[PDB]
Amino acid sequence: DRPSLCDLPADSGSGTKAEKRIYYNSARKQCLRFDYTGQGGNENNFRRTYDCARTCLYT
Repeated sequence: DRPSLCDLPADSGSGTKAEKRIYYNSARKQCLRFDYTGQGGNENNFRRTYDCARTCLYT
């Protein structure tokens, strides 16, 4: 099975920018794009789709 961070929601955070990041959506079982503000947020936040896939889909 997958680590508990995979269950966290997408969190845009508290910062002043916008950049593309990837999160694992538990309800869809997919790694999807979100808007990250550059600060704050949670560990379900990947710069590379591949890293979300290895962490939350399957090793």
